[PDB]
Amino acid sequence: IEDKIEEILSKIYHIENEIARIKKLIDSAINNVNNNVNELANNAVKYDDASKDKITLGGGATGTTITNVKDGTVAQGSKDAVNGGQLWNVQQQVDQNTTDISNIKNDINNGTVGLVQQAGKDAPVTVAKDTGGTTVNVAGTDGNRVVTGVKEGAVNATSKDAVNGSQMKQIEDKIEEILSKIYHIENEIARIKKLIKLHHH
Amino acid sequence: IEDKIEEILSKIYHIENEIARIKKLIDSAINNVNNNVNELANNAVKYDDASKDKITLGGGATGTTITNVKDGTVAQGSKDAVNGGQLWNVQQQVDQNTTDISNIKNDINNGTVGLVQQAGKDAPVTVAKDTGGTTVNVAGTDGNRVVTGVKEGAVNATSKDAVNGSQMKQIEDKIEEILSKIYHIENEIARIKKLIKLHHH
Amino acid sequence: IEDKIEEILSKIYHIENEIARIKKLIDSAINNVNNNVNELANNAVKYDDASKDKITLGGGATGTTITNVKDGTVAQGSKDAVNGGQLWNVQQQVDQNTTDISNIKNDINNGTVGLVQQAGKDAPVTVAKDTGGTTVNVAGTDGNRVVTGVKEGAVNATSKDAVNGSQMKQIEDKIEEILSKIYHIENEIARIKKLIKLHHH
Ligand SMILES: [Cl-]
Ligand code: NI
Repeated sequence: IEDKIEEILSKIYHIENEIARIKKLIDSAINNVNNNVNELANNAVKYDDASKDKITLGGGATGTTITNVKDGTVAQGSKDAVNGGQLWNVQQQVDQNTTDISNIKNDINNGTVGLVQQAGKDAPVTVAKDTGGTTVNVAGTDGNRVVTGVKEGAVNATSKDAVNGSQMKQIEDKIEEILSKIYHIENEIARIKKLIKLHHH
Repeated sequence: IEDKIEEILSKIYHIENEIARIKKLIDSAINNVNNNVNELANNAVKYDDASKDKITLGGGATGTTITNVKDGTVAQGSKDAVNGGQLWNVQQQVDQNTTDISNIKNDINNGTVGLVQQAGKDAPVTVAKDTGGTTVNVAGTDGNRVVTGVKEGAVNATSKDAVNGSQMKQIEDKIEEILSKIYHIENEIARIKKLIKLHHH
Repeated sequence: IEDKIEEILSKIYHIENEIARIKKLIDSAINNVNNNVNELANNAVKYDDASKDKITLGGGATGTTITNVKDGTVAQGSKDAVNGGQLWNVQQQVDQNTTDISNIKNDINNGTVGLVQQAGKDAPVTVAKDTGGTTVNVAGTDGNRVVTGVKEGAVNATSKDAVNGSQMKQIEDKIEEILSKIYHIENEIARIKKLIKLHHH
């Protein structure tokens, strides 16, 4: 019976040791799971709330980049996120459209496109050169039109210049000058009549 | 021999105390870690499967909004997501080009841009008015064109109106009235010459 | 007291069974959080580091598609992600602009919009046919202009064709011919007067 009691104290002795062992083991198991759960929680991306209708990214003022996004189907009503390489595809066409539009306007203003054209501000204004046809027609719905601002053109045998009202007035003058001379001539004729009548010898 | 029993019992009492403490540490430590994990599990954004090739946002048929997204690099083949700021910039440009286009068509119609213009319905037509040069040329690949539809231009000393065919004709109808005049006097003169070769008195 | 011994042997056997139970408890509780975490670990989407400046999706080289994205706000400074449907809409507009730009250029180079038109390669070039007025004006900043390349207009009392300098020449050539007759005529008249002077019957 000395041996029964002795046995018991040994058992207790070992139990005490085991309890201390377990204590440290539990302390460190628990602290492990915590650190891991904690870091996951500190790196995981999260829905704002239970509805999951919004994710407000966690980078702060400068915000957060999302990279390695596969190109999203670009179709009517697609719910896929689009990347910068897809936005760039569009930015190229738009920038082209912007250019083609500027190039048109700075081509109409400086008159290098259209039927009526002029290469430089001091240049011959040309009307439908590259095309053919025999006729230019200036009439409109109010009727025919006067063509003004017309500087007089060369008057020779090969001239294609158009002529103006001053050049017409000049002609008109000659005519009246000549009708006058002719009238004088007729007078001069009447006189020769009377002289052949009235003379004697 | 007798005291040993008593001493064993106090040892048991403190052993039993410690087992209680441990059981109580464990329950609270694990309950705590299990909650943080639960919250984490419900709220975290996830990949659909182990390929990580897809994220189907959990917001139901309405979808999820992702925000505080940083400006993805807008470059060829970029894989950064792009936000609404960046799409808005393109959209303005598109509205810019769209509204550029519409107005270019309207004005070409309205005759308020280019070399030839006309403010309104009964406004005068102008040709190259804000530019220089001293020549308008209507020759095409078929050669010189007849310019027509021209209203009769004023005839006087400073008239810069072109002359039409109704006018040139008139001038000619005066020349044929002069040639008539000369024909008459040519005959009168011939008749005078006979009278004078014959008279005696 | 022998009853007391076995009673103590017994409670010690239970303490030992209970330390065991506790070692079982902790292992299965800890493994349980471990699995639940490792699963979270492998499918949660992750921030790259603690700044949360970047999420590099785990899809590998080909990438991750993000789907079920709700239309983001489109407005200056918006940090909402945007989806394929949205890019599609902008893409549609760009396409329409692209076509209209090219359609416009082609219409200019064909002579079919504006006031100066020509519905056919060998056709009547028309000026402001559809609108009205009575004025075409070709005067720039260098003053008035010489309209050239003008083919010989028709000459009759209803013609509305502009006449060129070569046709003016005809007028001024008849004119001289008139004067030459008038000159020879005047001389004949003087010859007649001097004849009436010296004639002795
Ligand atoms: Cl565009
Ligand atoms: Ni006589």
